[PDB]
Amino acid sequence: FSFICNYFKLLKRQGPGSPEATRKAVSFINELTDDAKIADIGCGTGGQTLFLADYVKGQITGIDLFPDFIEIFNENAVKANCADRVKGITGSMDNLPFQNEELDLIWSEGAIYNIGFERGMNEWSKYLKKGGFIAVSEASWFTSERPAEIEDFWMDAYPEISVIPTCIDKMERAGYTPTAHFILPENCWTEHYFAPQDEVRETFMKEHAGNKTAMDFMKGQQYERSLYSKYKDYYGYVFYIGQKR
Repeated sequence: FSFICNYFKLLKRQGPGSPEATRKAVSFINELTDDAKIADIGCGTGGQTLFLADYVKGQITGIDLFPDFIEIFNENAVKANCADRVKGITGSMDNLPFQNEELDLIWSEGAIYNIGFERGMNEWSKYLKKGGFIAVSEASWFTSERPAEIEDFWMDAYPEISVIPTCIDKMERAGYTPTAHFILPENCWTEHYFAPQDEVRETFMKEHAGNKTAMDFMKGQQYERSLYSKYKDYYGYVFYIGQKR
């Protein structure tokens, strides 16, 4: 749980996605002013955060469990002349540091740990203002049944994975207007998630030859890719955008 996160500090992103993907998500929320308070829960290194900051106005707060990630986050915000509005702090997903009706937007791209789609939608809602938006990319099914292999893997990493209708149904239950939903372009995995893991893949080996667990980790990593190229028609990330009623 430690060493994992340490290897990810090297990548510019800890999960599928893309500028365009984060951009098409914002195209469904209402314009915000510099006064708007925004929150990216599970921001990680802030890869998507800066993409977001580029398309909206307001003050953004990044929140992640892993401090090393936040350390880089603020460093990236500074290197990007915007650490005045975009700030990062450690905290937990199930105990957010906010107040009722304080936020205008709740962003989260399934990065760094999780607490169940259903659970998040309800708990995070009391922080969002009325008419405020919630946008989150979540792994889901694209059909009513898939082969066993992909079925099992997911049912062992994140069992609350489900068909899109259920996700959309949980939203309305949580008090959201299902504004929009859309599947992240296949490129969000290959180019923007797997590819990056390549540069490092080489020197990672030399750097971690003998280490036994380091190797089991890689196989695990190379197992997602070979799992995606094989079943990408049965699953993937889906961006959900809903307005609090």
